[PDB]
Amino acid sequence: GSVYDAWFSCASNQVAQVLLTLPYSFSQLGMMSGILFQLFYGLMGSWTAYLISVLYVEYRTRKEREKFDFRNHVIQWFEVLDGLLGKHWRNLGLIFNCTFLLFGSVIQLIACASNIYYINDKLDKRTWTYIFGACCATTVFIPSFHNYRIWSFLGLAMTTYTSWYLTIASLLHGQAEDVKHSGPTTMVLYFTGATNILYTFGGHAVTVEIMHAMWKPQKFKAIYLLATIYVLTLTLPSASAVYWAFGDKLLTHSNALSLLPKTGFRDTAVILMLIHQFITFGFASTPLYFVWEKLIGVHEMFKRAMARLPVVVPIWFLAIIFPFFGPINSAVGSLLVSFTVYIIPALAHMLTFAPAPSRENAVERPPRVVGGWMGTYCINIFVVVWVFVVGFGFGGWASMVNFVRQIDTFGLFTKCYQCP
Ligand SMILES: O=C(O)COc1ccc2ccccc2c1
Repeated sequence: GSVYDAWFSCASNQVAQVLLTLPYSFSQLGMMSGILFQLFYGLMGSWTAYLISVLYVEYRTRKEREKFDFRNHVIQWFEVLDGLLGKHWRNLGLIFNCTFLLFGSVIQLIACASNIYYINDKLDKRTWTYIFGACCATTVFIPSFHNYRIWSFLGLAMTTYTSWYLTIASLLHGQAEDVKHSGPTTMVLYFTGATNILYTFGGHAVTVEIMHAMWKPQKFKAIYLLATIYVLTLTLPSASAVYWAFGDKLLTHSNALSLLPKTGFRDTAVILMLIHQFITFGFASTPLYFVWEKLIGVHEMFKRAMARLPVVVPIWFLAIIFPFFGPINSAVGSLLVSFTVYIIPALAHMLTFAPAPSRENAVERPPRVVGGWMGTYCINIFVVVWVFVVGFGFGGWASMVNFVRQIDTFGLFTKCYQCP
């Protein structure tokens, strides 16, 4: 409803599990490179979210001027792109967005399986993956997740507690005499960490879904920027402290909770993170469930809910076969996020306002602080070029080499991804 709910949603849906793999990224990038990449990608993700908001507002105004009703349904990103640029862009956006959301849900299932292992190690991470895959498949019966605001302003508290626990525990533990702090050793690890940060920031393809619930979506531009600033405040200290403490040992420990000594605070952090990803999975899979039902023609509950199972099976199977907690994030970030969250929105923004009449009669001009249309187009071109050459090319090469390396050394359907 109000702007506060939107801010909470943006701050809680921005980081779910990357808060635990961020120190692993730092162990590959180094302190300076990691900090610079997080800040640069935070700014770039805020910019892309602003572009997505501009496109959503433009589409909504273009439809209201024609007295379109929408029959009270969320205007999904593919619908906006269809109505604003054509059917080919509809297909492109739909495919990329749905694939990224499916892989993100897989990522949350893997994160839950990995996290629970550190409260109860009596069962291998694969058994935990089975159990939590069943628990997540239970979410099919839930129609939607937009209606809930508790799940936002509680998940933000859980993320804040986890980040501050990481920071304080790392600072108190202190680095041992045998610690080592090696910066960039090989470009593969460096670009894997950079791609993990890229995955961390950007919006996670849920911008329009966090925006439809707002009374006045025009303020989302600033709301998401402030939420990103708060998320940076959360992530920078935790990652920096965890790296400063356990430098060069995080390379083989993707999860940051595998290193810290077990205690009541660590158990609380694990429980809160599990409860946070159990809601992030739902908030990321509801969009997939809606599109699945729309394609199969079932969308208009037990009979309808049972029709959502074919969406769970790909998610449940993918988590089991590839439990690679850390490198999966880099792989998805380079292959899917680079297009889903950065390149595709920028290209859509450039094409939508390319025609002169469309640019002149737009709902709102870009801010003069960013140089108006000229500066907006320059920034969009830079974002596209950067996220392509580094996010996709170098990032894709490094992330896929690392993923194949994990497959080589641990195999498929591995019991432990890492239990040193
Ligand atoms: O691991 C991370 O930082 C989080 O990733 C994601 C990815 C897609 C999402 C889609 C919807 C809601 C939350 C989402 C979180």
